[PDB]
Amino acid sequence: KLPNIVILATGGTIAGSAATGTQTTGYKAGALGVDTLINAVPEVKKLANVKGEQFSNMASQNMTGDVVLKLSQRVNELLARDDVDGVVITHGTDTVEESAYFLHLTVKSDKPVVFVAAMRPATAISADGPMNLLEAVRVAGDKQSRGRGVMVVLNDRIGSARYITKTNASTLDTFKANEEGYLGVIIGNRIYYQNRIDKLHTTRSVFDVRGLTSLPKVDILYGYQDDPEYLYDAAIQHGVKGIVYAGMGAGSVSVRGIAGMRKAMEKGVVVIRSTRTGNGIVPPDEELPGLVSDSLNPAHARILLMLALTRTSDPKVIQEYFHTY
Amino acid sequence: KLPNIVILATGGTIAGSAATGTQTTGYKAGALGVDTLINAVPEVKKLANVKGEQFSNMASQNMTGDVVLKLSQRVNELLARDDVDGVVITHGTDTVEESAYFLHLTVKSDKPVVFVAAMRPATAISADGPMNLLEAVRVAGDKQSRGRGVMVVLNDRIGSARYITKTNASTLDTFKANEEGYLGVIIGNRIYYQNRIDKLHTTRSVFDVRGLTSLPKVDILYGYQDDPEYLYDAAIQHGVKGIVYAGMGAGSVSVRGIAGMRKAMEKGVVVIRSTRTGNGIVPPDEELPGLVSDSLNPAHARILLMLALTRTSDPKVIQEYFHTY
Amino acid sequence: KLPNIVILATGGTIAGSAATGTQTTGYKAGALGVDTLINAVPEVKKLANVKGEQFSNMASQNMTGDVVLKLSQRVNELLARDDVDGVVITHGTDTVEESAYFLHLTVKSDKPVVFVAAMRPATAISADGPMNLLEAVRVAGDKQSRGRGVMVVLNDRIGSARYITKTNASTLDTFKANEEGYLGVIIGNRIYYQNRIDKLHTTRSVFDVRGLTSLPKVDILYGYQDDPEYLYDAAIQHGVKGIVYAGMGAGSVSVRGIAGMRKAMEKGVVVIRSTRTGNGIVPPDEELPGLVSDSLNPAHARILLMLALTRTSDPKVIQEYFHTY
Amino acid sequence: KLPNIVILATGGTIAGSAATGTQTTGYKAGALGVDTLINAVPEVKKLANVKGEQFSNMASQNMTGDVVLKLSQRVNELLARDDVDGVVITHGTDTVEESAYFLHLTVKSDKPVVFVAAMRPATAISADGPMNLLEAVRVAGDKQSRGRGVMVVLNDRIGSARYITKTNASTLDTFKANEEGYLGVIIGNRIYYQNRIDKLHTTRSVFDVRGLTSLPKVDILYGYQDDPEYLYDAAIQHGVKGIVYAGMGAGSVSVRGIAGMRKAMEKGVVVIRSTRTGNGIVPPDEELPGLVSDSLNPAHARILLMLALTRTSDPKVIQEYFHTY
Ligand SMILES: N[C@@H](CC(=O)O)C(=O)O
Ligand SMILES: N[C@@H](CC(=O)O)C(=O)O
Ligand SMILES: N[C@@H](CC(=O)O)C(=O)O
Ligand SMILES: N[C@@H](CC(=O)O)C(=O)O
Repeated sequence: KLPNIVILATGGTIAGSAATGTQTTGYKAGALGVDTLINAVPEVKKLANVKGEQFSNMASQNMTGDVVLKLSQRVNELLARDDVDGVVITHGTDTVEESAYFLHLTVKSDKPVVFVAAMRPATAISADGPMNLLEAVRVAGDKQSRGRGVMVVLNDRIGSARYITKTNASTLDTFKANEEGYLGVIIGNRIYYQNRIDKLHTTRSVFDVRGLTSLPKVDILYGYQDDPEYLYDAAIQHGVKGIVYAGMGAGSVSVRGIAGMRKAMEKGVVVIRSTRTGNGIVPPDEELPGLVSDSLNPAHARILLMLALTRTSDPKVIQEYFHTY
Repeated sequence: KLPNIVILATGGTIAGSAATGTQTTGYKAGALGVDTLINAVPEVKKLANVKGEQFSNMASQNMTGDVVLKLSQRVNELLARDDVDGVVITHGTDTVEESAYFLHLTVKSDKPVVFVAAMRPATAISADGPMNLLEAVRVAGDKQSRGRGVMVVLNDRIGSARYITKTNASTLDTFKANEEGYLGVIIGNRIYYQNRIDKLHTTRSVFDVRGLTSLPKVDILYGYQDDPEYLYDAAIQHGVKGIVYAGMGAGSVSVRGIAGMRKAMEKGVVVIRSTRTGNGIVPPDEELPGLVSDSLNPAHARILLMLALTRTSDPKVIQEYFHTY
Repeated sequence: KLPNIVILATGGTIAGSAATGTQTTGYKAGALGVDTLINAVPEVKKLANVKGEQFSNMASQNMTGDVVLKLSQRVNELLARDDVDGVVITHGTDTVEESAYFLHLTVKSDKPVVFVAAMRPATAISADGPMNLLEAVRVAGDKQSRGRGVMVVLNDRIGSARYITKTNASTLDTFKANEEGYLGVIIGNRIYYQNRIDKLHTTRSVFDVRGLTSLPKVDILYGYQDDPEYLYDAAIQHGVKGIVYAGMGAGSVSVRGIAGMRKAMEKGVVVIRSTRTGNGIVPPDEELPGLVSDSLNPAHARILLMLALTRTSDPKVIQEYFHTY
Repeated sequence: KLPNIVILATGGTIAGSAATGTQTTGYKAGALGVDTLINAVPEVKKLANVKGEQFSNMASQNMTGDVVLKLSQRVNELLARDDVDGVVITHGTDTVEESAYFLHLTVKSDKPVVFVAAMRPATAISADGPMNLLEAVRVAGDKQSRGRGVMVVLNDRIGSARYITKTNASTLDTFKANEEGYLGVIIGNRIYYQNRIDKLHTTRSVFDVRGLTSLPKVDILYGYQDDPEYLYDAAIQHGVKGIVYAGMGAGSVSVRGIAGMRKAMEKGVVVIRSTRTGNGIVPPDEELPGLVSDSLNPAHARILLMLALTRTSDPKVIQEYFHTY
């Protein structure tokens, strides 16, 4: 027996199709159907019995928490089946780290869930999607891949959903985790596992969203010279339950940001101080408002905070989640 | 014999002083005076005739465009003097890239301007500031350092103001330019120059702010799943002239972001699409609203846009500035 | 209350002492005694009951396998004691990755073994050794540090012995593992664990060298354009049991290298093909002579091969060790 | 209208051809002819009038200094012609940095010379060579590419021959210059120049090898724990004129290495201390034997030393070359 893998498609440049091979604008991300991706790499059938299912077909900049919630619920159904050994999810690069991390916290199975994406459309010269998809299927079907949390596979690398991020606007090697590295790499049709993440996920995670149809509102505000108080006022006004702050340095806040945060907290908004820098630890500091994001970047921090707020409003518990998830 | 260097102090953790050597919260950034920094490294007097001038003493997260404008005007006065060979500017790490890039565009001299900072306070065990300051002074006093644009010096590295960024919340090696590298390095008391930036700066820059007392209002908004339209409404409402968008991937915009941007542009707000990723090129795309940031990250892009708006409101000219500065 | 930590000193720039603070040549690495290091950071005594033991005092470029063997044997004696909770080993940066990886494979305890080093001498301005030592002691005394394999601590980072390497000749942030990241980081006097290495080590390792008094001879030969066959001849002639080849690219071998390798193997020399590149996988290739190093760089590969050859001469078993250690 | 570009083919995995699309051993590097590469990307004809010339067809691990000398001589002939605007050289990845740097020092023209390579064979799924070639042709034909020294183009990046190196055995993104960055990047069919190298090359280089038919013999020896003296004896015995030492840390030498080096120097062998670390400066140290490689890695250092020895045996002049080329 080959493993049985479902390829659950959501869209992205991996399913993008353009007029010529050199073209990288004007084409639609999420134009091609899941079977077209599979038929472009017939080699996948030597690795697994694959079945394509079209979940959606959108550019990932339009992916929304309400859709991601349904994606999570669907993956959980699929993995509950005896005839499904793993799932590969095709997705746009722009917000794959948000969807992936969401599933990392909410999927109740040790079976592999592997997000895969492409920086060049399927019609491009030296398109990356075909090899990226092959590698994702190899990963999803290996018995050694079980219990590792949700994975993001591109460019011969296996990244943990919790650490991996799109570090570059436009390159093929954009997905990196500068301080945490890759869980593994795929070279010469062989998987080499290097690390296991030392964080809670999947079957050891408290978060369960089955039955939910929507999520708490969380917005992200940037920190910079002359950052304005009025954006905190606007967020509070629009009923946010959480604000993630993409702070200067180690979550440092200006006098204007401190004023906005204190206002937010008066209204019961939970504030998380993250960093705009790209990497590293925002340490605890009792003198400043809000909780701290540990090493979660702003986009990951929003996902965790949303999920946390489905369960609790207790700052002590939420802070512990940030240190452990 | 020796070069004459002014050390112009603005604050920062480099001037921070705590109760113990292991302490890194509760202490005040910008507590120590410039002469206390100089007297902690008397070795600097073998490199240069140094003179300390206290420009300000704040944490850099509170640095503002109006103050940076005065800093630029002061540096231009200093460099106009025959008895000043270069300037070293002590500053906080959190927004040094913004202040540095501002001076990179507005300083009308080939004499060296070198920003220097520290991630650990002056009282810390293995504090970095002493050696960082020594290196900055060596750089500022070398004849080979002339004509290179504004520099940021920490941890044995010389970064261009246009490329360097704080990449990590909390580490000593935080300042990197992943795609562009360092202008040079300082090893064994010797400067090794590697690159010259291929962009316009200082004496070849069209931007001149002498006589200005304030700058156009420019805000930065983040891109993420479920990003809200109402933050664009708030910005427009508060009279911004420019919005920098810290976009998903290559400046990709959601349907909500597109609606906010189109509204902004109807009111004459100039929109620049940058990236939240940390690195790389946002390419032109005539199908999407706004201009593109080229390789300027959101913080640098705000600075350039502010300065551009002091000279023009022509999108074609502003776009050209983003490709040349 | 506090853990009991032995600080076992071997030398290195961490123990180096120069005539001035800016000096970085002419000084002797491994000049200062272990108690002088401890007394320079009295803060260590709030973290642990420390005891210094002078094992040696040499520059690490002179460290030899016979000495490393004794170091391993000693650490195993120390860790067998009820009154020792962990060991910190002060060492030179140049070959710390070789000594650390040796201990990683031979130390029969889950108690922490933490190597520490410094790129600047103890007398330098902004010397890194004091903070590095303090961090190493924090790591060695934490209960959470147990069972993680041997660690190398510098510059706020905790590297696994198996992955970490000196990547730069002269910088403070030199120790990195580009593909595998750090096991953890130490920020704000707090340890943040990120990864557990997915390889065999310490208490799950087959390698045991207690009672040995010497090791098999293994040399390292470089791969490059016009590489010569006569260096393989010289190695065979001097009785090597193993050759690690620091190959072009993915362990690629010239016609001359193939000839040298075939000669070596005819004499029963075990050949491992590694890479000079710095990073990544050398994949299996039945067409080429020798075994492959997986992701072990040449220095690590020499250590593993030496240890392997104390137990077996079976190529199949040795190759498996390279994929699992 | 279009620039005239010669594509001069030497072999490599870019010209490699395998039995299936997933295969990466058993195939021959340098199997396909230059016209087959060109015809696989007919899009190149919109960028340039291209002409293929087959210089050789070998795996680059077999490239030799005598062949590289001919390659340089041929490129100089081509660039002397009015009907040649630039040259793209197809080559294997394993030693492209050595051949590229050789040309960087010996090519007497400001016209672009661009080396290009591929990590996956031409028959692979998601092969990189087609896009890499197209980018190389774009770079070679752009007027803005003149006067930049020799370039290595892969994966959307333009590296200087002096800084770029294969950092990873097996990945597509392997070519990096960690401290010096890229000269530029190619994104969205547009070239973005970031840096100019601050070193002597091409038209400003003293090295001229036209008329030479062979080069001085230079070998490379590795530095590691227990490194043997007898390899220096072997090298001396075989008539080397130079030895490059791939040293521990900053060119640090063991007692055994010092003895070998002193022996070599007595026989008039020039010794250059480089580093095995991958990056950074080997600083001067008059106490230790030999000259220092500045930031040249061992493979580059061999190239420069060979060329230096064609002109001089004066240590002072050779050392100055290492600081300026
Ligand atoms: N805009 C695309 C970008 C990509 O997939 O590369 C997406 O995220 O759907
Ligand atoms: N908040 C401090 C951080 C530092 O300087 O390291 C500042 O930017 O002033
Ligand atoms: N030569 C020194 C270098 C250092 O420790 O930084 C050593 O390895 O002992
Ligand atoms: N063996 C090949 C490797 C490659 O081109 O990727 C070469 O250097 O010729």
